[PDB]
Amino acid sequence: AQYEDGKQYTTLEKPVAGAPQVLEFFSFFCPHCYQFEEVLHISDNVKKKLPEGVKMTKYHVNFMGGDLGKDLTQAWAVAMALGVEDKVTVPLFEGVQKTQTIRSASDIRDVFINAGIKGEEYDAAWNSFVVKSLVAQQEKAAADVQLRGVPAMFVNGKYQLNPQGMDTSNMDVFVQQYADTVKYLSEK
Repeated sequence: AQYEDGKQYTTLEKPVAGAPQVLEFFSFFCPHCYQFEEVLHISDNVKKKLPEGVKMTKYHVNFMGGDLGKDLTQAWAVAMALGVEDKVTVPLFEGVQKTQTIRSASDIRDVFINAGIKGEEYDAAWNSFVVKSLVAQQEKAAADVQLRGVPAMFVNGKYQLNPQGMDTSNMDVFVQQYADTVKYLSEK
């Protein structure tokens, strides 16, 4: 066939029930994640080709960057709760990987302040049980799917994107192949 298990995707031996329709995992420490976000705009291009009625989920992971890695997972919970993902995603990536000015939780906090979230608002979120359970969700979803690497995308708790099996000659062609694969798996 044109799409084949083990080629553009793999199938989970142990499917996950009730899983988000389109579930994406990343880390602000993850180099290809930086590319996916800033150069390729993967999430964006997938959304553009998803049918609708389909919701898209993106979670941060703990297994990169030790202590700061966990702080970043809590900060992404804060971002999700306040709905400011699209204001902090780029400066977090650049702060961690480009300028390397993010070295502590306080530095993560500065990124939100500069994006215009108020201190009071951020610290209240940070400390909220609503964020606590939001951190729990991120961990549970990753734990559910045997996650040892990012970037990662899972469709319908059953399929996992396999970007290694797509052409990289051309970044535009890579993205469309990637998005079309998500669409295909979506309709499966």
